[PDB]
Amino acid sequence: QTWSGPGTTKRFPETVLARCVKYTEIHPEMRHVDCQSVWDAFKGAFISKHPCDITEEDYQPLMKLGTQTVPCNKILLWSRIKDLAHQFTQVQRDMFTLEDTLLGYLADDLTWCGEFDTSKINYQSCPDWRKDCSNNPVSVFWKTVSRRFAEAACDVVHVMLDGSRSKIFDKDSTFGSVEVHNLQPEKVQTLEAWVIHGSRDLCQDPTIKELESIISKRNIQFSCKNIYRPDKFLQCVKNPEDSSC
Ligand SMILES: Nc1nc2c(=O)n3cnc2n1[C@@H]1O[C@H](COP(=O)(O)OP(=O)(O)OC[C@H]2O[C@@H]3[C@H](O)[C@@H]2O)[C@@H](O)[C@H]1O
Repeated sequence: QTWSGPGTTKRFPETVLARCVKYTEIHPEMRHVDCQSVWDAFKGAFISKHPCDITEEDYQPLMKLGTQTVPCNKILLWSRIKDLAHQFTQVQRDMFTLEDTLLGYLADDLTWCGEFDTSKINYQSCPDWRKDCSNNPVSVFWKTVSRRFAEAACDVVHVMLDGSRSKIFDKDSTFGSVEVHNLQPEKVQTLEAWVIHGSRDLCQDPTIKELESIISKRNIQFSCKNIYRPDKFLQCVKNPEDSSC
């Protein structure tokens, strides 16, 4: 193929449009959104543009339309453990991840790119962030929304981390390279990490100490908890202290 990454997801346009409709139906705060407009702004960011030359400015019309307030003190970040984060917030909406927002919901699990000097979508391949370029439509989208999500957070912010990874905290992740550096010291009191086990006290892991030290220097308190049994954890969230939770 031209590029090394997978092509635009089959039915991408129909899918984004349908997700926008469904989202705006469910969430009253976004009932004002015109979904065709959202789609046109989304398209505008990457159609007829070189897919290794995308900027955050390309996504500004979309950011504008998807403008949204979520409770700033109930934010859940995560790294390498998306599924658990999603299952947790779905129980009773204790917290909100980026996918609980319109823009995050539209884009989750999709890939897309265009081509320079033709107005079509590329269903054959899209740039891989490593081999091709990092300035590609998908990578640039997530960097942009994740920066914005972190900037809006306040009070106690939580992050779920995968304890089974080689680096439980990875400075190379979007959490580690973007979100950590965009939490606002004026607003964020504490970052609390939940390290999910797959054992030891993983909160004393070296990369966790690194995370602690980094956020301390931004003037933010750090807290850490082991979640030894994600299965029991979810059961306790669903059945709160009904049992021995
Ligand atoms: N679908 C999706 N939602 C995402 C999200 O909300 N965030 C980042 N990436 C996201 N993705 C895609 O999922 C893959 C894999 O992401 P990883 O497991 O390595 O974790 P990370 O890099 O630390 O990003 C998570 C972090 O940033 C925000 C979010 O708020 C969260 O706090 C990304 O490349 C992206 O294409």
